[PDB]
Amino acid sequence: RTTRDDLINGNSASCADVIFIYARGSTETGNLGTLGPSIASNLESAFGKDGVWIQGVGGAYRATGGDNALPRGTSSAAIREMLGLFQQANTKCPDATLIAGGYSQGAALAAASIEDLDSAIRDKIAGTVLFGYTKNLQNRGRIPNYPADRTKVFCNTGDLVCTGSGIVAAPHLAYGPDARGPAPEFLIEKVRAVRG
Repeated sequence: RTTRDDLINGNSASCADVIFIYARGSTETGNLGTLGPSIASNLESAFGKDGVWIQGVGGAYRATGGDNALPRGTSSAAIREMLGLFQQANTKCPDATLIAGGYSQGAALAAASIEDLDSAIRDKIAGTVLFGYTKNLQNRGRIPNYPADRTKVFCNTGDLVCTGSGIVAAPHLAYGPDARGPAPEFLIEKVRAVRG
């Protein structure tokens, strides 16, 4: 299922304990793309269907490859969309622990949104996973204003976007195994570290 809108569709009276907001890569389908569904099913295994809400970033985020060249690695409209989802999560479910992730342009989008987010909401993001992080070199493997211990970057050797280039090479498309194992493992561990 490449489209998940659990947060938007979800009943505030029955909020999940964990809300995962994910941004897909450039040109990917639905609002989850290729890696999101794998992370989602593993999160559901750990917390149960009603325990976690999967929300892809859709709406104004068109994941247009051309936008990788913009100052922040994505458009302003896209950042506004993801910021709005974090804000919707915060108001719709005040007590939920948040977790985030992004692939490619979605990773830049995730870093940009997190950097601009109000500190009170940003503190709620227990962990963030970034695959093929387009701003890896520029940001020194960090998300501005967000702790290193809550960040996990998956950058393959030979994935040029991780070393400052905009070229798409084979290793950029080899994150499947990470999304199936270490990425959700990291997210689960970080959520459990704060929620017990």
